[PDB]
Amino acid sequence: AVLKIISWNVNGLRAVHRKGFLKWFMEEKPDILCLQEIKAAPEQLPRKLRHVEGYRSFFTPAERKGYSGVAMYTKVPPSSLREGFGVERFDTEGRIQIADFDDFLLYNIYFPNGKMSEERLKYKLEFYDAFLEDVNRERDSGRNVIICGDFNTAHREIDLARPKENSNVSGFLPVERAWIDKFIENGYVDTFRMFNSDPGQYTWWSYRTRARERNVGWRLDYFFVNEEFKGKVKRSWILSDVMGSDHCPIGLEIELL
Amino acid sequence: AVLKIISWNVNGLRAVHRKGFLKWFMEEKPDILCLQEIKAAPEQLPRKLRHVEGYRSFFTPAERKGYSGVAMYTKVPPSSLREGFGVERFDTEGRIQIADFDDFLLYNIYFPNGKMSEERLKYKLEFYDAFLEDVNRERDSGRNVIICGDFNTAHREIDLARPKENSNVSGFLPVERAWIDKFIENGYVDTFRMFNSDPGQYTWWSYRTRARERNVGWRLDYFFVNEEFKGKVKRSWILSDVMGSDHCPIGLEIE
DNA sequence: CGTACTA
DNA sequence: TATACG
Ligand SMILES: [Mg+2]
Ligand SMILES: [Mg+2]
Repeated sequence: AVLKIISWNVNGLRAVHRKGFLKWFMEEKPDILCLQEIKAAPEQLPRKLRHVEGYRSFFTPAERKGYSGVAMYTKVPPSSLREGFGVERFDTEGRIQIADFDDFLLYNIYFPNGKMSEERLKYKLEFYDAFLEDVNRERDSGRNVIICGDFNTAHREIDLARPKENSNVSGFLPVERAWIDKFIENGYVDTFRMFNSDPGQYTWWSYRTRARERNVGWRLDYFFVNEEFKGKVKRSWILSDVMGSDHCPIGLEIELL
Repeated sequence: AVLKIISWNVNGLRAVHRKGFLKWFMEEKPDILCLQEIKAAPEQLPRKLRHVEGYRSFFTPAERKGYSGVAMYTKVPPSSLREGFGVERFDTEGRIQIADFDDFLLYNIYFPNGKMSEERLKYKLEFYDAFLEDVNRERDSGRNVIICGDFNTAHREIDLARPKENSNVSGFLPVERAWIDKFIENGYVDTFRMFNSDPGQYTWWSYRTRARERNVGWRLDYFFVNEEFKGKVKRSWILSDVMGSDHCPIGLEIE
């Protein structure tokens, strides 16, 4: 078994759908598709999206309508699916999908964006904390984990185009980058950096300035594995030619069974 | 005393502010201003709006941020300010302001818009019902009432430009007009219709089609009084030259 | 069409 | 620059 996972902040599932999302979905082989920021409730979605031939679909919308929300399409059915950490305020924004595939638990997370206010930045860092405890608790019991999605933070100065300009901007705060440091220090690997040391490798670009054309950008989307499972990751790349969102999709291949 | 009350769906207080709301407010000099669809929380408003020289301000925002909300500016201070009917689902949308001025209670209400879904249309009609019980309970027990704001419904075919086309559109449903009938039947007067019998008199126009230029429009904003208090209403007109919103302001003068 | 929220 | 509800 050589399995394939794609992660992508679509910035509106209905939006990408109108830009031919389904056609690209067939174009690819993905054994599991993780989507962040779908901005919809299942009922609001066209039937052709709700049900894709060969896939079982799961949707976790935010309580607040048309905001946040994550989704998962899968070819192999999961054992179970958890939708929160067990903390009321964190579970209701539709940012969490934890899917048991026996071999590994798959974390599909849309991490909070801090840019908006200092009030919301607090939420982000406490989300991070809630996240670590959760992933650790499961890794502690011996389970392998794959963590994907939009972390809303570039880690190192190489992970974005304008590091010096943005050191005061949320998404590159010292307190934010310090957490990813801590996160990796807890026994988790940035799967992308295992195979690629080059700068200029980004996953998000600003719409406001037509940034993507320059390739001025940020790496905000990551695949992480616990180091114990590190041996089984064959590929970790950035599908940076796929359009339709301010993010591009990212891919992981695992060698299994 | 001759007392002047203006009611207006501003369609975003911040928005009209940027179109010079305060300058009109200054020039018109009303004794009480009632505003609907403020679309803001007090914290989000510029300080120059939050407080105005000579006026005491009250804000009732919806729980849901940047949606609905009503506001009141007043030169006379009230004995009380109730913000709901006592029904959880109706009180959490910032649609209700009831202000005691001794002589009369002032109702500043932003009635729900039904156009969006049948699910929300249910809410509207149940809002109406909650509203009647409330206004009746107060008047039955000897208080005079002034009810102003956006009712989101034209009453009669004269109250809008395209009645036949819109008989299926929410805002002119029979279920809705039947309620205003019931409402008036309960001893309340459409103060505007006391002084003006003419058609073409409207308060809302659609943005989508540049309708206001034609004067294709609907009368959705009303001043109502209980008939016992009817004698004290001197004027009830439509300030239809004041721009900045899809609604225009309406005015009442009392004694 | 236009106001607002959030990214 | 790019979902909601009037
Ligand atoms: Mg986004
Ligand atoms: Mg409006």
